Amino acid sequence: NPVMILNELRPGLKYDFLSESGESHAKSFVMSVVVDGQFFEGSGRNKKLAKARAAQSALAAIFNLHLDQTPSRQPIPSEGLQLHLPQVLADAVSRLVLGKFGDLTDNFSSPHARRKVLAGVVMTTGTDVKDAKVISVSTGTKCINGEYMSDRGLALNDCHAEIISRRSLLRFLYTQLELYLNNKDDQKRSIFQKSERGGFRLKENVQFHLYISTSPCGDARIFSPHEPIARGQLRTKIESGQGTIPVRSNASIQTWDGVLQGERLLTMSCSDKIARWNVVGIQGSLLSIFVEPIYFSSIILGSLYHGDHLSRAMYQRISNIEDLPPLYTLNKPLLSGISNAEARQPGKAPNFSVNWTVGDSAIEVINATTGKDELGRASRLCKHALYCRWMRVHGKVPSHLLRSKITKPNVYHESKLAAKEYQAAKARLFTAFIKAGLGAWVEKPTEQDQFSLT
Amino acid sequence: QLHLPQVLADAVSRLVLGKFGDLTDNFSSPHARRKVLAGVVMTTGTDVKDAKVISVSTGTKCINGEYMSDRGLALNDCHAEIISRRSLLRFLYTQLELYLNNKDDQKRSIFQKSERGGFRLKENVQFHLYISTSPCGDARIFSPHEPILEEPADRHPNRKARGQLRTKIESGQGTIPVRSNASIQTWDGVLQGERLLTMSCSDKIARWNVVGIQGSLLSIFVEPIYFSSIILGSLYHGDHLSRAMYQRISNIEDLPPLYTLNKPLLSGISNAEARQPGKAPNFSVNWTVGDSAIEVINATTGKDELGRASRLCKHALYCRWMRVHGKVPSHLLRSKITKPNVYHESKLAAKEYQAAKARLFTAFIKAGLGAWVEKPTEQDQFSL
RNA sequence: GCUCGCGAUGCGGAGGGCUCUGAUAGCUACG
Ligand SMILES: O=P(O)(O)O[C@H]1[C@H](OP(=O)(O)O)[C@@H](OP(=O)(O)O)[C@H](OP(=O)(O)O)[C@@H](OP(=O)(O)O)[C@H]1OP(=O)(O)O
Ligand SMILES: O=P(O)(O)O[C@H]1[C@H](OP(=O)(O)O)[C@@H](OP(=O)(O)O)[C@H](OP(=O)(O)O)[C@@H](OP(=O)(O)O)[C@H]1OP(=O)(O)O
Ligand SMILES: [Zn+2]
Ligand SMILES: [Zn+2]
Repeated sequence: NPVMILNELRPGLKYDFLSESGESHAKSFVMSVVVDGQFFEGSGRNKKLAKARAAQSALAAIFNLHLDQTPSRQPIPSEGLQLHLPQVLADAVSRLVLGKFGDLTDNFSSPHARRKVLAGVVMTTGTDVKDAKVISVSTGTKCINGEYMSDRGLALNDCHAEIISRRSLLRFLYTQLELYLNNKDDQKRSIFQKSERGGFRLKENVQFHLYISTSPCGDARIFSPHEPIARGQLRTKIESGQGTIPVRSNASIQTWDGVLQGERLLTMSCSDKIARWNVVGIQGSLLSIFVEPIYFSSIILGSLYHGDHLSRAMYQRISNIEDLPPLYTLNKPLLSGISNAEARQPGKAPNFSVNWTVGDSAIEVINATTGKDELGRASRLCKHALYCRWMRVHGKVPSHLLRSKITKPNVYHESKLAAKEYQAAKARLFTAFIKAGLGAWVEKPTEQDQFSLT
Repeated sequence: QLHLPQVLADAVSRLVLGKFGDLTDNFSSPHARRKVLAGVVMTTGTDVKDAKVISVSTGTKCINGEYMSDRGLALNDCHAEIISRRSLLRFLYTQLELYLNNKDDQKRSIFQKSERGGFRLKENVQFHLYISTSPCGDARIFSPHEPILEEPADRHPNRKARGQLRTKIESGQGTIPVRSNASIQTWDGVLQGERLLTMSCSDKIARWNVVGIQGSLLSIFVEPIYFSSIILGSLYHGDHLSRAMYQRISNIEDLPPLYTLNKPLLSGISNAEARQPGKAPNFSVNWTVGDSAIEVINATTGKDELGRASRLCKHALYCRWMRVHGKVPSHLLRSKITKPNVYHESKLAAKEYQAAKARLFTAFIKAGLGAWVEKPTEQDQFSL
């Protein structure tokens, strides 16, 4: 027990009750202790657990760590140890994401903070804790239903939270480029530099770290969390709320006018999409035609972390990949849970994907099941708007800086196909997953990318 | 003594009570704290003397969503009558191993080789289910209280909610209908807070009334075994129970042979079991005949108080099944279907039982009564 | 006979807070 040992070691101790929240199931408590002058805190649905986590924090800092379930450890990053310690980094990103989300919901008061899954991207420029800047914040645990998909790319396909935070990341990255391609003094303010290998790369020691409030659906979550000691397949999401199911690598694919008869559009799980990001980067197709591939250095799970299954889900299950294009590589980022893991909350999921990016005034609330915003308007994150920002970029970029020949863009899918190298790394990932025996990525019909800014 | 239904009813109630008290220090053990008793007794001849208690259990609760095991070590449903059947399965494997011990011993087993292949029950042996109350789902929900004998009976038999398959629902009161909009749960989804669905006990007892009570693994050895009577200690409503046990699905057809729509005797006792005051215990005790003493499982974890798996979980029973399998000649098998030694698959080797299950499933679907709700199949894939 | 909507009175597994009793294991002070 933590409070037992903490109150025998420093018996002259007094804990403090800060605030509460929620009602019914939803109820969250923060308790803060101060032992030897140093302050600590912890969180849980009842007061005794919040105090227990504060006591655990005090113990692990001042004295030492308690007898720990070893799967709750952390795989270290690919090449280096350069942003403080893994658990301290992870706790930092948890607090930062929660902080900005509080700001965006008027300190968790606003009706849109009633979320089931929180995700965020944070950016680190260096070792100092002061170089931390929250890049985007997102919630949501649902997806567009088939009959609300737009052939014009004005409706959001996948509103799962971590996905929405990646798309917000993309907005931030495009704006970073808009900053670079203006007053030529603003280029030292940018996050980018001109790549010697042509195009654009990132300044030294600019790291993006991913935080999800839970283990991402799909393969990273298929375990019994109360008994550690197992196939790694691909899974599609399901039309009924949250959850995923395996694929069949040999049968029959779908259509695009098929949400009107029987055999619908499946959407890939979040663990599979995050392995995708760990091979082809996070910039995606169009943005690759501008910048060198970008990967995350860390992944932080606020709950349901397990080192073995997370590791399998993020990179291990595609060890067998080879023939990686230049600048590409299978990304083995930092995996780490947190200390005060969030607790399960039985009940249905929201129909809303709220999102936000640094520089934006307020959040944006999307109806997940329709893929458009609360007032029927297309998002700032759907395919069409991202194409439009990328077109703003293509206009300003000198053509000798491009990473491929796309100086005549008309439609979305063709501009996508203009990334030879990227789509090559894609094809390598797909054959790596098939030859691994795990499945054939469900390719969404091309007919929703057949739009232009026309 | 050739019985009227009451007689046999009051008898089996008496027996299961007495056995329970014997196991719990004459109802003085702290493990006698219960809201729902339920047992199974055997008869071998119409005389109050030669008929004995196979199992007894207690419990009102089901496993938490995040505690379910991919190794078949946790117990999901511990409503007393579900646990009582699982105890009966333990007794059935013991009786098989008694047959398989030697030929002098075969004489005392309740099975015999059967003409169709495999084993069958000896004539004049049969089983009786007792429950202190009515099973959740369709035989209770509409009147969870005693019938006021002034009050006749259900005055809206034809409401669409009569006979619907309903599921227990995690962190929530009551038994929810299915609607044939029966989108099966996922594993990752349940871990992330989607609530865990478990078919209601009247639904399971209808299922045991079409496919027997031995499940698929045991059916690979034994012609299907059905209850003969269902005795309720309280809340007995004849019309609701008769609907929810067999009558719902009297539209069922094309059952595999030896399977049928078993319509057992339903009876209430003479004088009801009285409401137990206090909080409902979160544990469930279980006892099979020929056991040193009770076992006590925490309902919300599906494991005992020290975290060790139960003599009743999927895994324990798969081990029992494997013990008998290794001793049953390939000629005495009721299915010579080879399937890999992993739990889900081994179940699949029971072709006839899976057929009769599918027939029951469409019987419920076609009656307008919704479609069954399987567990995330990720649960049933393991080995030893 | 039902169905759907809206009321109303009731019936049937989670979470949180407090109060009291008992036992356990440590911890002090005291004579
Ligand atoms: O972040 P997501 O919601 O998962 O969206 C992605 C993203 O689509 P957009 O960038 O057009 O919004 C991919 O873009 P790229 O990585 O290629 O840049 C696209 O990839 P494809 O070009 O392979 O189609 C993929 O589509 P798919 O599902 O076919 O892999 C699609 O996923 P969703 O359809 O789930 O939104
Ligand atoms: O009703 P229970 O006593 O809880 O056990 C049953 C039993 O599974 P086990 O005997 O392996 O524990 C069923 O299997 P059979 O005995 O009929 O072969 C299984 O059904 P399936 O075989 O159709 O999977 C069903 O679960 P479900 O129907 O939801 O999958 C499961 O009941 P629980 O789900 O409540 O454990
Ligand atoms: Zn997801
Ligand atoms: Zn029940």
